Amino acid sequence: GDGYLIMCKNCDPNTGSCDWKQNWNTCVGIGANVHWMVTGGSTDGKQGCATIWEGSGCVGRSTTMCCPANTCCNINTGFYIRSYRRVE
Repeated sequence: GDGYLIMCKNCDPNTGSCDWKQNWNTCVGIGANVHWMVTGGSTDGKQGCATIWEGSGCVGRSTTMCCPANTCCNINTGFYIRSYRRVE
């Protein structure tokens, strides 16, 4: 339960240290075993989506990647990923 827009090292916040920084409308840099956006029931129905960047500090190439609410979503792209900023 509880809304959130965190991401994780595994598919499971129970057994993986997910980062609980704010992510909504911020240029957050990521890496190091982090490859799962595991998104909560924030607005249960309303997916969480992000623009996700190649660069550290949201420069470089990007994807815009969406996933539904209460869904564990493995980030693998056609590039390395480092930053993101949400979009919904």
